[PDB]
Amino acid sequence: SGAIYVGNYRVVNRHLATHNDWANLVWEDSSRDLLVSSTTAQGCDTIARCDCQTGVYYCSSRRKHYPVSFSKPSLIFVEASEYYPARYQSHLMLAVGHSEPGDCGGILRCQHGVVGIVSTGGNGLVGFADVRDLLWLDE
Ligand SMILES: C[C@@H]1CCCC[C@H]1OC(=O)N1CCC[C@H](C(N)=O)C1
Ligand SMILES: [Zn+2]
Repeated sequence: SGAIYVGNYRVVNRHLATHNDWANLVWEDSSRDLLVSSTTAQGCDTIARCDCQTGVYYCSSRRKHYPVSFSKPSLIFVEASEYYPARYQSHLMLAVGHSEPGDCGGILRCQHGVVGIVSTGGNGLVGFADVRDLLWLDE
């Protein structure tokens, strides 16, 4: 679990969104595993606007942060799960690292701010849904 709070927006994994996220929907994209909902309180986070390919992410299943090198956002095949059929997920960045069920929502950050959130795992890999291209989160 986990979310990004920026301005009057809450960014979560689409497959973990709650009834309240859907009742306050701003934007969602099943192909990216993202959903953004509106909040009444001002958020705690700032978004990176950069091309970093190294950063640090939080892994809840180990209660620790790990440094990673990750690929540029791309279209990657993701196997069928109880949340989605087998499909290509877009704007996804892979890295070698630990990720198990429950780790989705962990934040990946670089020196410029939040880069994205954990969205895929298994096989000694961790995949992150990029948010750096969503410029409207800042306004
Ligand atoms: C994080 C899990 C670790 C063990 C192996 C499976 C890993 O699950 C996943 O990669 N997904 C399940 C939830 C939905 C994700 C998505 N963005 O489509 C894909
Ligand atoms: Zn950066």
